[PDB]
Amino acid sequence: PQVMDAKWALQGNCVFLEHIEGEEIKFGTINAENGPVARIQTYATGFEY
Amino acid sequence: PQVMDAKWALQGNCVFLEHIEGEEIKFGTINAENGPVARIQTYATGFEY
Repeated sequence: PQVMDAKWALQGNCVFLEHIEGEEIKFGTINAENGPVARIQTYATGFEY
Repeated sequence: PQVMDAKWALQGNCVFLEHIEGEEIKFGTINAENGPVARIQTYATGFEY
């Protein structure tokens, strides 16, 4: 194509926090990562004689 | 266990002093040495989707 769309990916997050006793476990989160975008030009010249 | 007990040991203390004749020999001593303590914790994390 004239312009190339961006790749996408999904990732998780979590941290192992200390749990003494009876502490409610904290919950993690997810996040999304996306790529860059590229496109192509047209170049052209000629002759006349 | 959650906590680990210390290692123990006995050793004898002694010293050689000069003995001019007729002097009474001096007696020694024992002592007890104990090691360190360690413990183990709990870490945790989770998700809720």
